[PDB]
Amino acid sequence: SHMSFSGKYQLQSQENFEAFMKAIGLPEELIQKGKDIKGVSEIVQNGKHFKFTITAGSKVIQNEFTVGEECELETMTGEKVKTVVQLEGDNKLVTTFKNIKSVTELNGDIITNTMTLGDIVFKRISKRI
Ligand SMILES: Cc1sc(NC(=O)C2=C(C(=O)O)CCC2)c(-c2nc(C(F)(F)F)no2)c1C1CC1
Repeated sequence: SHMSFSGKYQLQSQENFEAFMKAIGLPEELIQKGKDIKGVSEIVQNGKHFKFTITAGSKVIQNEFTVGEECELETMTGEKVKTVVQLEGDNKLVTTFKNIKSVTELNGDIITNTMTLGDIVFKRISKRI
């Protein structure tokens, strides 16, 4: 699949922000401050190479990787983890770090980011701007 993920996406809605952030051990102060922030996240894709600028609550996280190659991803807790991002199907980026299964799916202008920890499904829905 050679689908382009490039764009700026405005967060529309999210489910289980607080349950997820609590499950990852984010300090309560940051959870309360960040829970209602609906920012813009950016993806810059060049072939297999990706640069993500994610607005997640009160944190901005920058991650860069090439699909299929070992990368070091920065987590919400500030911890850096070694992992690999893969292309799944026609429109998905999939990775697994610190017992989280992450799925980034693009459907036209709608991006769905799903982070599954135990049976908590943290889902973010963003729209291209
Ligand atoms: C708390 C979040 S949120 C999120 N990603 C998103 O929220 C996205 C969008 C949004 O703002 O809705 C649009 C595109 C991705 C990541 C993350 N995912 C990846 C990936 F590479 F796996 F996609 N790398 O970091 C993280 C963890 C700290 C890491």
